[PDB]
Order: sequence, then C-alpha cells, then structure tokens
Amino acid sequence: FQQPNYTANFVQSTFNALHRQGAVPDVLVVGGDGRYYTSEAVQVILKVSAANGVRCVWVGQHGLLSTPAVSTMVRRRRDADGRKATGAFILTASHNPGGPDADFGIKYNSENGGPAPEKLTSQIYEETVKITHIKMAPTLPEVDIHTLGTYTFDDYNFQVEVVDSLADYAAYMQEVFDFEAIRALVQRLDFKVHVDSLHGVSGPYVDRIFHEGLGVPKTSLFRTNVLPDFGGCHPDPNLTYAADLVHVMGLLPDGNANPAMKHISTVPSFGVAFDGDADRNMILGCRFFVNPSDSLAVLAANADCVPFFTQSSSSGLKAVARSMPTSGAVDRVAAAHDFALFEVPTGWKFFGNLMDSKDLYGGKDFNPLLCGEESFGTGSNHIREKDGIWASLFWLSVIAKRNAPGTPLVGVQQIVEEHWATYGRNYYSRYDYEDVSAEAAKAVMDTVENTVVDDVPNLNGVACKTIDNFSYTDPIDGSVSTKQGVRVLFEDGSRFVLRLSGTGSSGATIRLYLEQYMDSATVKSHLAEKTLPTASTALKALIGVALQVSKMESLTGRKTPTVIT
Ligand SMILES: [Mg+2]
Repeated sequence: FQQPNYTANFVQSTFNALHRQGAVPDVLVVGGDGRYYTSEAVQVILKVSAANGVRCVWVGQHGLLSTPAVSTMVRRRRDADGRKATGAFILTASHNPGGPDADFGIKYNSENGGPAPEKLTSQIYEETVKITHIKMAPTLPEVDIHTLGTYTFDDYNFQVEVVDSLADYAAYMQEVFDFEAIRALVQRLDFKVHVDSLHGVSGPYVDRIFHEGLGVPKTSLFRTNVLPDFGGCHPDPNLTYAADLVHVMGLLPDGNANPAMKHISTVPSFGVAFDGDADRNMILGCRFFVNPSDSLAVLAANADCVPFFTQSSSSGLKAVARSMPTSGAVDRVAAAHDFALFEVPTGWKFFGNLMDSKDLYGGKDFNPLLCGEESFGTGSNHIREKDGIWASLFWLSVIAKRNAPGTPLVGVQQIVEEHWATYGRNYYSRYDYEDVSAEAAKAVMDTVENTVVDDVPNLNGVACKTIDNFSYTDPIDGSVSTKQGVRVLFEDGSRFVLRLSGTGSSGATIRLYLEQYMDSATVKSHLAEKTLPTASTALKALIGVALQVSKMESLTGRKTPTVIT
C-alpha cells in the first residue's frame, strides 16, 4: 500500500496546526501499536520534529507504548528537570487486522492526554494532501530507541529520552485499584486466570501488571510478546476466528454456545483479551460471555470497589456516558442510583468534553466519569483514552469485593446474573449486512425513517414510539451531530437501530442493532430455576419486526446477515 510522499508530511502537518514560534519548549511523547512498522518510522518522526523546533522528545522503550499509557505519560508524568509534554504521536491504526507491505496509520493526542479535537484532526486532512514541500533535513541523527537514557544533540538544543514504557502505567493502576485485594483473589486456590494480548502492545503490560504486580503465574498470560503478525492472529476482539480466548473458556464463535466442554476441571474462571493497542478489551468467564454493554453496567453498579472512585471523599460516582449504539443496561444502573447519564454519538470527543468539566471548561465540577462503547474497551476519567487493561483490573476488583477466603466464591456468570437479577437484563446483538448497494442501503435507511416517521404507532410489539434519526447536541461545546442512527424505540425500553457505516465508494454495511428488555423469569432465584431462556431466542421477535419494517429483505435481497454479535 502507498500514499502521498512519505508519511512525515503528517508529522509536519500536526506542526502546521501548532502555529510558530514555539521556539524550544515543546515536548512530545512517541510510541505506538506494537507492530509492524514504528521502529524504522520512529526515526522519521524525530528528524522532522527536530527540524521543526521541539526541545525534547520522550520515546517509549523499544518504540512501544500502549495508547492508555500514552495518555498516562502525557497526563501524569513529571521528572528529569521536571517537564510536561504538551502532545504525543501514537503509531497505531487499531482497526487494522494485519499490515503486510508496511501498511500504516498514525494518531495524535493533545495536551489533555486524549485524542486531538475534531477541529485539529480535520485541519490535518488539508496538510496531509496539500503539502507542497516538507522539511526533514538529514544531518543525520539515528538514535537508539532500545536503550534507556537521554541523548542531547547540537544545532538546536534537542534531546531524545528513551523512557521505560511500563513503570508509570503500572504505577497508576496500583494507585486506582486496591491491588492488595486483587492479590487475595488471584493468589487463591480456586481461581484460574487467562490473559491473551494477541501479540499486541498490551503484552508487556500484562506481564508487568498481572505477574510482577499481582503475582499471577506467567503460564496464565499468553501471547504476551509483541510481534508483526503475517499468518495470525487478528488484534480485533470478537467471537469468530479470534475464538482462541473464546475456546479456552469453552465457547463457540456463535455467541454463548456449548458443545463438549461442559464438565472440565481445566476451564479458567476468568479470561480476558486486549486490543492491538490496549485501548479496547474483551472479558469472559467460565463458559460465559459478557456483552461489552453488560460489562459497562456491572462495573457501574459495583464501582464502590475501586479506591479511585471511592477515595478523595467523593460522592461515590457521579457520572456515566455511553455511545448511543451501545445497549442501555447502564441506564438502569443510573436509575437504581442517582448519577446523571449521557447517550452520546460515536467518537471519543464527547467523552473528552464530559470528562473535561472539572479541570477545564465549566459545566459540572465533579467528574468521576465512566465511559463505554458497544465495540468494547470502556474506560473512565483516570486517563483520556479508553483502557483495556484497566477494565480487566476493574472486573477483578468487583469479583474481589465478595470475600471468599475459605468459602467458595461466586463466579462471573452469577455476578452478571445477579446483576441481571437486580436491574433486569438488556439483550444486545448486532446484525451486519455487508456489501450491499448504497442505493439499497440508503433505501433501507429512508424506508425505516420515512415509513415509520409518519406512522409512529405502526407495526407490532408494544407502543413503538420516539422513533427518530438520532441527533445530538454537545452540552459542553455546543456541537450539533445528526444522522447518527435511525432509532426505533419501544415503550418498555426496547429498540432496534440502523446505522450506516460506509467510507467512500465500496458499497455500504447496514448496521442493525437489537435490544429487548426483560425483567421476567427472575429474580434472586439462582438461574431462573433452570428456565434460562437466553438472549438470541427472545430477540427473534425484534428481528421479525425489524426486517418487516425496514423491508430489508425486500430492498437488499438479504435473508441472513453477514455478522451477528
Ligand atoms: Mg484500539
């Protein structure tokens, strides 16, 4: 794959946002997705950056730095003459299952530690394409990024400090979580764990935290060495092919399923995998899959477990936000408690603003905020990036806050089921229809809008109302966002949503989301007394509706979807 002249134009571009003259006080952090590139392309970043006029650069050891640690280092990290970096370049694409022929993508995070605002990122579009001349000027330095220490240079008081890529991130997690209580959980006699980093930059962190930090044996953590995959494995958490973690616990790549693994004494009670760049995660139990949304909710209900939210004489937890496409199981947790909810659009910006209210830009002073998306990861205000490894420690703290010394402990399945038993369960599943004609794709979008708009009380089920094409107005900056999903809400809380995902000319993919509430067949009785219906069968109703409504089968020629969550 190729693109405009080199890639440095991007680095030059972000500097064409920062207007001159900084002089020599600008410090930035470098590091990115494990592999494959970085090393040979890190050099490029430094030469250009130094040719632009930054004083100092903190590169991560080996050029590796997980996104959440990136934000961490730019946020809370002051030492060596005492300096704070005002920006950072992250070398990750995240949504790239491979990288043959040196495929590449790059990210930028701003002074608040989080990703660059929409204003900045869109202005870089111009420079990346319109660049008529670049400035690098080989003189020619080529630092060693694999050895700790600082390298001071001439012609411009420049300096590259290769920093340990793990100490600060592991230190932060030790502060926000009661690691001592987590130790009691994993250093017990009836709790087997299983972490997989898919040879992702999260790898080293897993070792440094789960082994050196908690004390879990190394034989539980898997694929914790960074590598440039050529014949596996995909760094995208899902049910399919990446059914490795899925299989270990004893599942099929068809949701909660079951074959010949029912009674095996070798099934871990907790398995988790991490995204390529540790920004997103997937958490599993002994034969139990936790929907990313159900996960968000459980963490919200039992947030009194981590000191981060408890200490600082806080209110306990006053905040909670989620992408609209995400299931509303976290809404019901915001009901049984008093913390104010947000249903924002897709994109992190909104999370940034909601977080950025305590220490910047008015609004609600307190900000102990939690965040999450359907396409997993989730996070909080502790950093300004979604964090995978953080969540896994969260889920440990929750299970820890159960006290099982001696007596047997409740498994994750119960905990979620208990949580299902307390607030009721929000079924969630997503139907993808890939490679359809944009004609038919939009036709389905208009049909579900238009035909439902002027007939709100049409169709089946209960009173299906509040149907709209989701628009949202940012409460902190005042941005207005539209056409971010044709909603079709029901009375009880159920809904089915269509969202159109299609970048450029290559067809499109109808993103049909399914959500059906139920508080029946429970609660408090351990496992509805063997009447486990299960989320997949009861969604058949909502499916029958949706297709009939959207005329989806009639407009596209698709009986069955491409993907199912
Ligand atoms: Mg990612």
